[PDB]
Amino acid sequence: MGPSLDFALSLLRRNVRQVQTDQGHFTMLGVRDRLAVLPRHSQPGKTIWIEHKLVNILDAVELVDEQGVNLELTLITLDTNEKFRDITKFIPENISTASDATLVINTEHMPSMFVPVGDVVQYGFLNLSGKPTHRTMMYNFPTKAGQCGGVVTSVGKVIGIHIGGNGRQGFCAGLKRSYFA
Ligand SMILES: */C(=C/C(=O)OCC)[C@H](C[C@@H]1CCNC1=O)NC(=O)[C@H](Cc1ccccc1)NC(=O)CC(C)C
Repeated sequence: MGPSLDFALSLLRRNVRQVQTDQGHFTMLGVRDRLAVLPRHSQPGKTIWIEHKLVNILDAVELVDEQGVNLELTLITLDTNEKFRDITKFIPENISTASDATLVINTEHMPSMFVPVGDVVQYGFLNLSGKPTHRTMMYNFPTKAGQCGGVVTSVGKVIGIHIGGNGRQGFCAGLKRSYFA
């Protein structure tokens, strides 16, 4: 097996989970220790369903920038014995572009799904169903409902979390390492 396929499969196995909030089905990225990230609009409560069991959420942090604008990410600390394989070193220090990215989705409805979204470019501002949102990137792929939380990936790097689309193109919140420090 090749190194690209090995990386995404290993991510799927060790770090990318099927979850459900009151808002419905999402892919969750497990970053390190008890720390995971979801799209903000998933609105995780005091518990979240994670693959086959209800998990207590110990804390939730909605990320905003300096201007107070939505970044569309929520950091959650889970009450579990597992520590996620630590993938922070695959997350760039700054929000970074990629060629030929792959979007890795893992939901009950869309399990272990690989979507070849193409190149990922800087986008910046996005209007997200009324909510202004900063620090996003774009791929010209017609992403759909159900794929939020999907992990944008390329050459052993974890660069974004899928957050929306307009029927023609798709948008991720960009990842930087310092959100997980
Ligand atoms: C991901 C969440 C989802 O499935 O829930 C809606 C039922 C979704 C992916 C989108 C849908 C169409 N194509 C996609 O890639 N994201 C959203 O639906 C965004 C929902 C949202 C609403 C209010 C606040 C935050 C997020 N909205 C969009 O993708 C629409 C445009 C970016 C404006």
